[PDB]
Formats: sequence, structure tokens, C-alpha cells
Amino acid sequence: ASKLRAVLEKLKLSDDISTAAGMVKGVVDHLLLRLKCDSAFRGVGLLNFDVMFKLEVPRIQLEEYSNTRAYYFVKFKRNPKENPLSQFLEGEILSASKMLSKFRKIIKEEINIMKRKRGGSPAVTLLIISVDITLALESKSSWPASTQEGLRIQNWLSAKVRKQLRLKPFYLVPKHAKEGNGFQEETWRLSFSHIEKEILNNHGKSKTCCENKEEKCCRKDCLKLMKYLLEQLKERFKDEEHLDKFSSYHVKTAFFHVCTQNPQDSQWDRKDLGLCFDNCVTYFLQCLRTEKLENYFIPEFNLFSSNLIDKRSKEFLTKQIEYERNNEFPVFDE
Ligand SMILES: Nc1nc(=O)c2ncn([C@@H]3O[C@@H]4COP(=O)(O)O[C@H]5[C@@H](O)[C@H](n6cnc7c(N)ncnc76)O[C@@H]5COP(=O)(O)O[C@@H]3[C@@H]4O)c2[nH]1
Ligand SMILES: [Zn+2]
Repeated sequence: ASKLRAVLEKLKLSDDISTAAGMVKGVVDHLLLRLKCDSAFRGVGLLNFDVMFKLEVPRIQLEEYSNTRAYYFVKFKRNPKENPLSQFLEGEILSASKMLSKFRKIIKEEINIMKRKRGGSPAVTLLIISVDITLALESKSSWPASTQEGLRIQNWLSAKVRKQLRLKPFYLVPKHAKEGNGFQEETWRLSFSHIEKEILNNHGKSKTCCENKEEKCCRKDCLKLMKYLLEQLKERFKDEEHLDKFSSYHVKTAFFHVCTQNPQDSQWDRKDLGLCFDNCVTYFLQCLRTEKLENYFIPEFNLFSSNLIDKRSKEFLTKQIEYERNNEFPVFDE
């Protein structure tokens, strides 16, 4: 626990943000106005680095692509008078690739530097400090059926809170599902990143959790230490390529499942940081070992499927995390 707090303090040194928070916001506010000048993106807005540009399209018709519960076709009638989105249409299907092409195009045309990310990234990444800008369609309708059994927060947060969250919009990002050989350029993937950030900043059973010195839980610390553990092993195994499929979103997903398993705030008492971090570490090990990491909002989408991450990669990380646990986490030294 002394080492774990030493790492958190080592990760706390990074006031560079207060000046860099006003830096990236200047660029986002710029591209937010120039994009509003294009007919197709007049009506784009900031959702509430990883940035999300939302664009509400009324009466979006969704069609679950294949049997995957997360990727969808966006059906859209051409007829709506003066449609600025007709350039992205192919019959009834609203192409995710086409809209992302022109979205990337306009951003690149604004000079006042990008680099394509690995195959499938729905974002536009701008280096200056690194930024991620993702286009997202906004639907104010009910969440798709694949999310019916997701968001298992009833015993942690309230059932009251789940009903409120599921009344909020959901989003689709131009992340395409793979056809094995290549991708399906028309499909979008669901995104609940706005809900993800609500449950992280309002994370306790008590509404006043972390609002006073009596109720300082260590939930955020455990996720920080979980994210940092994966970041460090991936850096040491940089040229390994076995850890390239594992991202901090896997860690975040696993952390959410542990929160559902430990709903009480006394299970995250900061007097037990080492024990709470170990709960996160062991649950993530079972996920690798059983090859199962359900999406928190889409239960039947397995992030640890062999279709996405091979069995060799999962066991390789299992060996490394088991080592780090068995030796008081040496990667947290210095
Ligand atoms: N800024 C940003 N927002 C996204 O939603 C997103 N989704 C993917 N990516 C990047 O595209 C590439 C393709 O990975 P793939 O999609 O096949 O598996 C992805 C994806 O299935 C899943 N995932 C990541 N972010 C999300 C997310 N917000 N919602 C659901 N699933 C996600 O975890 C895997 C690894 O993600 P990252 O390694 O952090 O960056 C990925 C990756 O480099 C994203 N980048
Ligand atoms: Zn708390």
C-alpha cells in the first residue's frame, strides 16, 4: 500500500494540464466553428486526449450488422428536403466511411498535423501532445436491444440511476466491424463514453462519496493503477506485439465489472487500497484466463473473444500480470 500510494503521487505531479486544458480547447472551439460552416456538419457540437463531436440525425433507422451486437447500419431515407447528408448515402445506408472521409478531410484542410491510427480507428488523431477527435452520430431514441442486459448498476448505483442513464442518448462512431479480410466500411459501432464518464465521476453508493474527508474511497485510484500497470507492461514489451491488442478500455471495462461486484463503498475504503487494487488485478486475470470480457453496456460483445485477441496474447499477459502480482508489482518501482 505504501508503494501503491507512491506511484499515485508519482502520477500526480503532472499543472501542465491547466495550461494544456486551455490549449486543446482553443483548437476544438476553432474546428467546431469551421465545421459548422460546411452544409453536412452544420449542427455539430461538443459532447459535454479523447474528444467526441456529436451530430444528431433525426429518425435514425438502425440495423444490427450480422450477429455482432455492437456494430450497426444506419438506414436513412434520402427524401428529407435539402439533405446535406445525401453525399454520404448508398441507397438507404448512411455510410460510416464516407462521413469519416469528409470529416477527416475538412479537419486536414484547416491549417492555422494528423496521422492515421491502426486499422479501424474511428477517430481523427491530431498531434501538436496528442488528441483524438471522433465523429459521433447522436440518437435520442431508446438504446438498442443488445444493451437490454448491459449497465448492471442496480445494486451499486440505483435502479433509479440506470433508468435515468438509459433515457439519455447513445452514440455511433465510424468504427467498422471486420469482415476478416478487411472491414465493412458502412457500419458504425455503439459508444456510451458519455455514460462511462458519468459513472466514473459519480461513482459511489453514497451520493456524497468523495465529497468529504469521511468518504474518500479509492475507486479512481484503483483504475489509475490498473491503467498504469497495462501502460507500463506495454512499454517494456513494446517490440513484443503480444500486448498491442490490449488497451486501457479493457482495463476500464474490467474495473466497471468489479464495481458491480463490490457495490458498497466500504468495499473501496482507502484504508484498503492494496486489497482493492488486488481485487481489480485478480478479476482482470480471470477475464484473460477465461477469455471473457463482456462490454459493460453490450453483454454479448466479448472484448476478449479469440476473434479479436488471440489466445497466445491473452496467456502472455496473464503470465506477466501473475508475475507482477507475485512479486509486489516490481514495475511500480522507481
Ligand atoms: N478515440 C477512440 N474512440 C473509440 O471509440 C475507439 N474504438 C477503437 N479505437 C481504436 O481503433 C483501433 C482498433 O481497435 P478495435 O476497434 O478493433 O478494438 C478496440 C475497441 O474494440 C475497444 N474499444 C476501445 N474504445 C472503445 C469504446 N469507447 N467503446 C467501445 N469499445 C472500445 O477496445 C479496443 C482497443 O481500443 P484502443 O486501443 O484504445 O484504440 C483503438 C484501436 O487502436 C478507438 N479510439
Ligand atoms: Zn468515492
